Amino acid sequence: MAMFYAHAFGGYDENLHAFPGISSTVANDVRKYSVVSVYNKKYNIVKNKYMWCNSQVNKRYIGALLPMFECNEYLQIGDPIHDLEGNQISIVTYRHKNYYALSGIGYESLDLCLEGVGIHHHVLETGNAVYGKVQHEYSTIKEKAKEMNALKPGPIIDYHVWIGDCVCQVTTVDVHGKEIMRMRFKRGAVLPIP
Amino acid sequence: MAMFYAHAFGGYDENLHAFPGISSTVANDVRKYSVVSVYNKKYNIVKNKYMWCNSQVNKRYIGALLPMFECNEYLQIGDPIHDLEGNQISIVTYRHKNYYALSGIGYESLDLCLEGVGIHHHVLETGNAVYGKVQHEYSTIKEKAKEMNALKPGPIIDYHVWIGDCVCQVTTVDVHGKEIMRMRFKRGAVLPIP
Repeated sequence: MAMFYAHAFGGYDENLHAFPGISSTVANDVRKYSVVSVYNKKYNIVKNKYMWCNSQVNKRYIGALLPMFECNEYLQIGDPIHDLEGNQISIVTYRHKNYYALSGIGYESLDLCLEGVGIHHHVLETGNAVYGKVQHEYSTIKEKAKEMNALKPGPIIDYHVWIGDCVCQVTTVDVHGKEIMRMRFKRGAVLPIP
Repeated sequence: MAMFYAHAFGGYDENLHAFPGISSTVANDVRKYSVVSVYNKKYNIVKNKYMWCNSQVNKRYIGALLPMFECNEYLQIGDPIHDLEGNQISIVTYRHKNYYALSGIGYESLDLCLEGVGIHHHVLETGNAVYGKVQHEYSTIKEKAKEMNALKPGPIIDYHVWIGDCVCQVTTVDVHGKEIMRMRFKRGAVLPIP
């Protein structure tokens, strides 16, 4: 049937479909599921809140907002995840306390050649603003942006992913921390906790 | 009360809130509206399909997925848009045949400094694939991605915005046309028609 290999265990295969944490012989759209099963135990998919997950294999970044299900049991990487019809649709990859990512074709995504740049992930505090590589209170960020607005932009060297409860954002910065590009995804999410 | 200035008429003010085509003294979240009015006529907001609009002022790119209402009348840039309670919420900015953008805080947004780079917008044909700066059939694109895979990535010089009716994507390319980075949004949209 369908194969699912875990990047954490060396399973990355550039000729297979790639999603955060998985290389697979199939490309399942996991947005539709509301209930999944792990070892014949059912779990509900969380509504309107997701998990930003990424694997970094070779020099390639594979990041996306994924659905997540709530499970009080401890699950381990590679545990098969099934639909209610007995088909394996994914494998356990990432966790945030009792939330477990369902990896596959999900919501907003970021694919990037990591050659010559870095990438960093942050939990965005509710009410905080972002400029470049930092978050802070709105008025403080307004000043930091003003101190930086004069500079000439150098080349992108770093990506910064900001994961908040209402919005997610991606910024790029030069050597000084000046913001080159900002992108916002209008979805709320959490980051995995290793 | 709230002021709205059209970028097309020289109205950009960097100290005001910036949205596609608009500088304003207020920052209205326009996602919540299902109906609007212009000159005592009511119009419905289209569900689950949006307009990717942008203004480019100074060297600043201001792009976003905006809600959009269906109106068979010809409306002009700057025409006030109200809610159904008499408050002005926006002004007319961009049009795609009988669709009119509602500019403000919308869905996915891209802010970019255009220093040393270009940005181009494309209608993504349903069923087509993308590599870097081009779209074509999945088979032709998969060949292209394979020819290009050997190249070492260089710094980004151009951004490409792909607006499809189920998905929107932003890609970036270096001087050899190699795709450096891609972001995907799980929303369908159209582009304005000048």
